[PDB]
Amino acid sequence: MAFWTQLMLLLWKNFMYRRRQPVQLLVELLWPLFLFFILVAVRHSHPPLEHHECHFPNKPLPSAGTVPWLQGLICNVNNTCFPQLTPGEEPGRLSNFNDSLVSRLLADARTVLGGASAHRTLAGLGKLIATLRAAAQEPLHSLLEAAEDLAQELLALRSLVELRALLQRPRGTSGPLELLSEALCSVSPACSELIGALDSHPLSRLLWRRLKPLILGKLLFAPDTPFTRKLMAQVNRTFEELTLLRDVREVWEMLGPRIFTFMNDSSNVAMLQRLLQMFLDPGSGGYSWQDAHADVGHLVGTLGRVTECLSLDKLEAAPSEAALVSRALQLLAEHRFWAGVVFLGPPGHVRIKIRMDIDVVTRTNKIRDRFWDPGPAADPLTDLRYVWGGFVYLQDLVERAAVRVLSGANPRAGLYLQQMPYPCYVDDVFLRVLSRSLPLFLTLAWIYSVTLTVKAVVREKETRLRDTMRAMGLSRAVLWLGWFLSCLGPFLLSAALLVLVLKLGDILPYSHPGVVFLFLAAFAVATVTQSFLLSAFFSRANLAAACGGLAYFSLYLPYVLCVAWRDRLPAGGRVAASLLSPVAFGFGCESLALLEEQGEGAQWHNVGTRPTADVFSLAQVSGLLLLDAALYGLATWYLEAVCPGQYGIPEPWNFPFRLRGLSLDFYQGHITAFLGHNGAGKTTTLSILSGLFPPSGGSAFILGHDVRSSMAAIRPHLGVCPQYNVLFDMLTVDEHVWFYGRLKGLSAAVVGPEQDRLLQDVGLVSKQSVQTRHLSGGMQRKLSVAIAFVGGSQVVILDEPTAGVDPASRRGIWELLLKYREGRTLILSTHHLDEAELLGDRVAVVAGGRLCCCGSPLFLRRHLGSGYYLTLVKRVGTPQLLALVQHWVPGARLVEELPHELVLVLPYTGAHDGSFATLFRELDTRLAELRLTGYGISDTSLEEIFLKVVEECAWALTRQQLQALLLKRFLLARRSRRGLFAQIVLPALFVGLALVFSLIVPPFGHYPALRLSPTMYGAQVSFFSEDAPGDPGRARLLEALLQEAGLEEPPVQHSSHRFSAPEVPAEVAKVLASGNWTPESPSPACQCSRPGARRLLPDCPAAAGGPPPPQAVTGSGEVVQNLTGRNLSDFLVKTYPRLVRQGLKTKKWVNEVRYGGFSLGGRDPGLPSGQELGRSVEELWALLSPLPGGALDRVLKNLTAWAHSLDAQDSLKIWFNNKGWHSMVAFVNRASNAILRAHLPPGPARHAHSITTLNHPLNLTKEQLSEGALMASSVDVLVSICVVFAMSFVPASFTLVLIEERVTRAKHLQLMGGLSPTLYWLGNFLWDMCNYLVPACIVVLIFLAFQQRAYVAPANLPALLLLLLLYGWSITPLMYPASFFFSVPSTAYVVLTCINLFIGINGSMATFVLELFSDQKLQEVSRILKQVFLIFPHFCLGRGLIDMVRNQAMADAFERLGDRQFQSPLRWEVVGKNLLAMVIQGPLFLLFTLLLQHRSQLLPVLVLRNLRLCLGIPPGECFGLLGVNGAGKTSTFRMVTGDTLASRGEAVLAGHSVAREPSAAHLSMGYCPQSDAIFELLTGREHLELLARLRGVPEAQVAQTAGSGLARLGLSWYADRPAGTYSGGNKRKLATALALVGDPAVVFLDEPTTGMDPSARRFLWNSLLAVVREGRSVMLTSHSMEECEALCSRLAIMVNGRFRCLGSPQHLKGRFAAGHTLTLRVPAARSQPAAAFVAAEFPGAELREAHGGRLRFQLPPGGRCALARVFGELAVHGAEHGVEDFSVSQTMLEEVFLYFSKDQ
Ligand SMILES: CCCCCCCC/C=C\CCCCCCCC(=O)OC[C@H](COP(=O)(O)OC[C@H](N)C(=O)O)OC(=O)CCCCCCC/C=C\CCCCCCCC
Ligand SMILES: CCCCCCCC/C=C\CCCCCCCC(=O)OC[C@H](COP(=O)(O)OC[C@H](N)C(=O)O)OC(=O)CCCCCCC/C=C\CCCCCCCC
Repeated sequence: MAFWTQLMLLLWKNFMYRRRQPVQLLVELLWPLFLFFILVAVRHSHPPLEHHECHFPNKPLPSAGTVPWLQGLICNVNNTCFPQLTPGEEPGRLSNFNDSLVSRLLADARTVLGGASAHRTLAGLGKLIATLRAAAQEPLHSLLEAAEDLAQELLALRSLVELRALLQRPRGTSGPLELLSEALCSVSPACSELIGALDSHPLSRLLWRRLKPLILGKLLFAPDTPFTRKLMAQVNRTFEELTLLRDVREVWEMLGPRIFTFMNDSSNVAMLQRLLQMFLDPGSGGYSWQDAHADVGHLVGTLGRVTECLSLDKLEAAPSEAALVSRALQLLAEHRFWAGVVFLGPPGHVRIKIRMDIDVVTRTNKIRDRFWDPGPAADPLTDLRYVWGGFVYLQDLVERAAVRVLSGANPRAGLYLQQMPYPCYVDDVFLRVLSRSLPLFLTLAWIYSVTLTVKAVVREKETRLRDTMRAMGLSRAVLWLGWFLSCLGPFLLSAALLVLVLKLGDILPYSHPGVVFLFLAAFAVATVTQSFLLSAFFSRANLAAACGGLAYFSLYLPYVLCVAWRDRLPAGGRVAASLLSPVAFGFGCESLALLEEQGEGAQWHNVGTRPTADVFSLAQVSGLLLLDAALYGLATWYLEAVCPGQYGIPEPWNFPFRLRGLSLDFYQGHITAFLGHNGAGKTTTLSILSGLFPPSGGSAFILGHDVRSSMAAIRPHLGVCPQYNVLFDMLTVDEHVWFYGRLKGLSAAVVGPEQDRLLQDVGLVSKQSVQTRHLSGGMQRKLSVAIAFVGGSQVVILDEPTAGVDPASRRGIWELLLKYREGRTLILSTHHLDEAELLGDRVAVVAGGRLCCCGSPLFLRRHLGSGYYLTLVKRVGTPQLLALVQHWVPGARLVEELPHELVLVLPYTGAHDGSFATLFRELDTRLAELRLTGYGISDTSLEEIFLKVVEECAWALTRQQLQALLLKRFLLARRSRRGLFAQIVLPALFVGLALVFSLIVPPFGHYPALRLSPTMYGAQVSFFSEDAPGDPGRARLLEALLQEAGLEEPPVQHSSHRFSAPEVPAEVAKVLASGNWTPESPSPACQCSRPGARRLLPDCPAAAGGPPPPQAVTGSGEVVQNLTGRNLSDFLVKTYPRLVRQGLKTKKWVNEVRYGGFSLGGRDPGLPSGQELGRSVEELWALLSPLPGGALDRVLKNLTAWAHSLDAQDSLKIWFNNKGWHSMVAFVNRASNAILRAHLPPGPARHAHSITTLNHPLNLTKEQLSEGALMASSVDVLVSICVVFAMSFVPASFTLVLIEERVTRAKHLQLMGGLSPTLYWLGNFLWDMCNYLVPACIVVLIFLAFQQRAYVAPANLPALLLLLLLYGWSITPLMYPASFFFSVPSTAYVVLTCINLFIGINGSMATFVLELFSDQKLQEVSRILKQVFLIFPHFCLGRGLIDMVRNQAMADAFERLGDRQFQSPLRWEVVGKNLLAMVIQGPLFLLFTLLLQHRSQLLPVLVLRNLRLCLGIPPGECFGLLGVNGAGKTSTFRMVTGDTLASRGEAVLAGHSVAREPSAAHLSMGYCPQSDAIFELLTGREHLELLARLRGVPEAQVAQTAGSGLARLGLSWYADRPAGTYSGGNKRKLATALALVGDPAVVFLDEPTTGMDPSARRFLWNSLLAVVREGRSVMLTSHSMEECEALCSRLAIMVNGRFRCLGSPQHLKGRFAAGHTLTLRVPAARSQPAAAFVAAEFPGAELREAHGGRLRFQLPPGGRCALARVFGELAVHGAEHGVEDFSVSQTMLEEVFLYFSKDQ
């Protein structure tokens, strides 16, 4: 098994990283349970409320009468909404009050006092024409008969008992308004008395509270012409007839004493002998006197003082409308205003306009509501404002008067309003918005797992360790499938444990959790392969965490701005904005929440069917999410093939079409080195041999071991060791050998002893359970070279296997390699030549892309070496030494004449003659008198051969230095067109977007708009239903109503044909005509909300309400349905939820289709005889007419009028729909206009004249403008927050330049080597304001670019310009110290943006101290007075309130000057501008704090004495340093040199103390760090020149010294900006050498020693001696061997702070050494007898190396084991013992240094 064990290993790895971090795993599983245990608690504190079916009673308008109007004003003040239909919704019946006391009184009075007994009463009274008396047996007889017959008829015994009972009561707590409210309807000195009386009952004051404007307030009418007075006399005729209740008290008081004075004299004389002569009724006549006049006077004593509280006058003229507004606002604060009629226009058209208050008329900027509420919108206070405010009670007083004036012919048709019935429903505000708050709460709940998958995928690539698996045989199918199946772990487990929360905490009940899980487990396979695609762009694992969450939440906001404008969203633009995955979950979630409002959720059998018409099902959403996963991790398997990163080869425009060599021969037993050049030759050959790309780039084409193109054969034979430590962090040491063992062939049982063998051979068997985070940095590299040898490899390619390693571990690595070579082949390729000399074999070098030479280093020394050299160890005279050297062989030379030593150049042919022992036996006899203590031998070093064979194939002088900083910062600005100008464009873009976003919201206070009342809703349905057609008059009004609706006049063709039913469906017919119904019968029922099946509106079958009624269509688009003789409160209930169904998709601006309609019909069917009472009063008008109209006969006129005008009244119910806000008055207006064009004589279609009304509320006041304005003044707060955020943004781009430039070169070379901090640390500020000034102005002009804030004038922006100029002068010092305190590289950018956002949100909540409430003791004023002073220490926030208050003052002055008189502008005044200038004009103090950080240098010659280090280092002499570091060695030199602090003891810093003498401490010490001291982005020598010319130049030494640095550095021939590997530390050290032209001081420096090729290091280690040769100090740090051999002296090594050694390297090689090295080449069939010969001549001479004929021998000094004999006998006796060619040297002191490595 190959794939299915690579997958098990690659999936066990991800499980082991996911197990060792159990706060990653626990937090990412309890975080989506702190987001969905908030929704469970917001659900259980807003439960659904379910309401029954409301049927409402009717509200008659004053056209109906004055007793029905007052009954429907006082009684049904509440809109009770009965569940059974009221008696005023059924056809014919009109008034639902025929059991109250008033209506029974009028009924009995009309049926008795107009009855048939009054007929014979008037017949008896007609006999009195005789001359008897002017006020006889037979007229007395007839009158007695008739009156006695009528006596029992007035014993009506059913209402008058109740009236006498109600009037004669004790007082009680019955208020003077609650007294009438038992009689009307059953289930100002005179006003102020009852006003005090009414307070005892809250219902009484709640009825008076809005009855008060109608009976106190006044009414005003504007243009005051003859026409207007002629009209408003008719409106005053309504309040005139209410003062006929009062003059009957006048008639009663002039009649009452006349009756009462007929007592005790007339009762005996004047009536007793006239009445009592003749049973029951003569006994009733005398039993009547006591309670007759007293009770009717007690009745009229109350009735008549109600007229005394009504004003006599309510009308009052005006000159014009502009005086009406002023007089109105005068009267309104007097508490006496009803309304103001304003007539209008310049013929017959009338243009009435009612201007009311604004707490009293409904507001007029909308015709509907934004968010559909499923109520009936019938609440008596908050949305019937036309009814209790009194708009519609005044409308059809005025309309009826205009109808009566424009036409003549007093119409009579009373109007009754009637709201429509409404079905059973539920109100559930949580689930109406769940399509908007479920996507948000799961985009945030899975944003922590998306950042963990992007972090893991990118760190498997940043650490160069996806490369070391794909170069180990692994696929790219496997690597990506192991990330898919393992990042779908927690995603698919936290989407199976929040389905329980949804179904079980009732967020989505009635659903079935299978269908919800399988829709949340296709969103989770489309967000895994999105966090892969987001990680195909990045290469850093810490930027990726902070951009994965941001680009996962930035893909959701296209759903937020797509649910808002959902109405105008075409369905193609919704199946193509579902190609972002957090949006296709939006449109599936809005369709899973439309199936909850229909009772049954997402079950298995509706998961293919769309709920409403233009929505998705759930199967189309899951299909879109899988398509949207497929083509979305299909980009990754393309995008990483054409942009792999920056290590790796691209492969553009894919289709799926699909040891040896020419040059070398590596052998089967050697340890071949490969040291050529890090150029075009070396890294390509190991790449081709390691097979990562096919070969075409020059070098060679012979396939190496088996076959280059059959790589899977030799992939289990060779192992590579890369540069990087191939090592997983959180896997322990044993599991690495296990993992790379099982991945590379070997079965699961043969891998067993392999762990034992490796962990024994590397030296790690104790710590075989430590994670490899917890390993020292040279123990990892010695493990990571041991897992190249696993599985028995043979052709092991190593690749620099010692870089950056502590030298003890570097010898451990060499021991490991030297034992692992006997049966293998090693091709290690290093730079440092000590390895290739020491552990070398046949050494091959390449140069220029081709092979240069190869062979053993002895062979290369034979045919390329110069020859032997002799050095002398100890001015006597040079030519005597020349003669002594040229005594034997005259071809020699003495190359360097030094006073300390000499070095010769001898020919190696000179020793080939056997002339060695002659030389040194004479020198053994001559060194006694040459004044020299000894000699030593040397060969040509291997680096000489290497370089030589490479040669074949290859007061004003301080202010001109601002410019030195300025051009480096200027070129930083100029060259960074790829990572910058996000510091300029971003704030202008954000301030433009913020000002554009301040356009959607209209301002407040602009209620009063003209609003033509007629029907304005557009296309609509509106019915009608004629009740009784018997009379010709109301057959005209019907036609006029239709011609109002838009119906044409009926032509002579199809004359009885305008209406026609649609097609009834047949199933409807066979379900209707089988339950035996007629249009007055109930229809089939509809199903309400069962216990456990709640739903908004009921589920109605198709035959609910009946067949469709005979409709017709107009031309304006108004369906008009004939609905005559059907049950009209059964049709309107059962067809409501199917008219409004397209508005149940979005629930915003819902066009309900049917808004109202009419219902005609004559008077109430019931009690007859409207003309009998008039006949009775007309007959009883005889004999009683004293005053013809003198306040007595007017009673008789109005009583005859009240009788005669009773039977001929029409009706109109007006059904309205209150969710349209203006339907009440639209249809009252159409009714009045249609009554007008019916009494026109020529034809009802009269096109001359027409009533219109408007609705224009009255001018607002100061607390009415300002309160609504400050409530609306919140989008400008968002504008201000965006302004302060975007303008605080770009200094966080400024400080990035200082983040990686803290201390690294400028602070510790440019400011310390010559001590100039004074310019630099304020010149950063100067350059920041210099390059802030233009991104200030370029943000200033975005105000002007969009006409949304700027508005050109001196009053706005004379100082906001200066405000936006001083922001960056202020903000610059207070946010530098993220750089030079708590150094973090490019990671606290999130922190800096967050803290500026925290400043902005403190400024945001600063001014919002008030929302609705306030307290008593000036606490808000004290809090805003404290925030006035709170701007003192916070320069980022004080402005953030001044911009707010300045915008408010701007708009305040604009309003108060464009509405009222002229006030002073305050553009510069103290409360906004001068105090802010005084606050902000001190950032130099913060600049001094920032520079005082540098004056403390931080956030707030060598004598060592037991710090047993007995070290004396004198200045002026070079000193060496080797050994180990990191144990307290470099730190010890740091606390010597001042980087670190020591706690106890004493410290010497050049004889100067720190806290005692600051001047001597600053001036006398300069110490370069070891932290790769460079600013990486430069352009080369010219930075170095200009930092040199920061000191002492008359603008002319720049050229001289730049020419010197160009001439003396030959490494400047390359590009004007070099690459970075070519430049760097070598030019930096040459720059320091150039900087010491003015430095005669100690230059003890860390010398970082960047590991470059030795070609430039020849010039470096020559010129560092050649420049500093004056006798001053030279300091360098050695870590490899050749730089120790280049320039060293007496060297110090710390061994736990103890010295066990001391000496210069000549002293070290004299005392501590081990003699000489014999290098020898013999054939292997002769080598061990040659070793026997060596042991014969040298019994006991030590041998170190013996392999392949390569023999090395260690020769101790003393006797024959020393020099002077050995090469002589090897020339004599060793010549015939198989030796062909060999050389000797003194011991190269790596192995002498092995004792120094064994010291520790
Ligand atoms: C950086 C950009 C960020 C992008 C984010 C913006 C997009 C989405 C953000 C938030 C989601 C919601 C968006 C903000 C509000 C959404 C709309 C809103 O809620 O307005 C006020 C609502 C009134 O609306 P309705 O629900 O009555 O709607 C009428 C009708 N059904 C319809 O379909 O329209 O009254 C109420 O809130 C009910 C109060 C009493 C019961 C409350 C109970 C229910 C209320 C809330 C439920 C939990 C939501 C909590 C939200 C807090 C986080 C903001
Ligand atoms: C109002 C509600 C706001 C909700 C915001 C949710 C954010 C996280 C919520 C709670 C965190 C819980 C508190 C933190 C827990 C403390 C522990 C902690 O710091 O974790 C850091 C983790 C560590 O994982 P690693 O990356 O090191 O490796 C994990 C790897 N995959 C593996 O398992 O092998 O990496 C990270 O996540 C670093 C990023 C930090 C996470 C935030 C990353 C978010 C970054 C940017 C997006 C923020 C919000 C989006 C911007 C506007 C939204 C308003």
